[PDB]
Amino acid sequence: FDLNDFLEQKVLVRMEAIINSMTMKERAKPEIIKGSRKRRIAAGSGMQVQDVNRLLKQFDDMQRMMKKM
RNA sequence: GGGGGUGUUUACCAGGUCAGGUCCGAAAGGAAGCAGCCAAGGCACUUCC
Repeated sequence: FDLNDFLEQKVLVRMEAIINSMTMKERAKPEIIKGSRKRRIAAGSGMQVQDVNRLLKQFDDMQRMMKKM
């Protein structure tokens, strides 16, 4: 369950804004994402790292559930 | 080494363009700019000098 699938699914607009800023490797293997990338991703989608962490946390909560069925 | 070609590779660290998103502005409109692509670089093969 990659960030892409998570993207399939008015604040939601900002969630996308943030995923459309990652690379295909990022969208595919989220963990590789750390400070540096975050800095690029947020600033790329006019967001703050927190928003990214926010989304990143969201996705996590999401993936987790998936890995339970 | 240089020119040409082919395959491959490359998050950000003063190339270009800029979906999405952001910023400034009452507006009209300005600004920066991620991914992408183009470009460019790296690893080679080929061909010419």
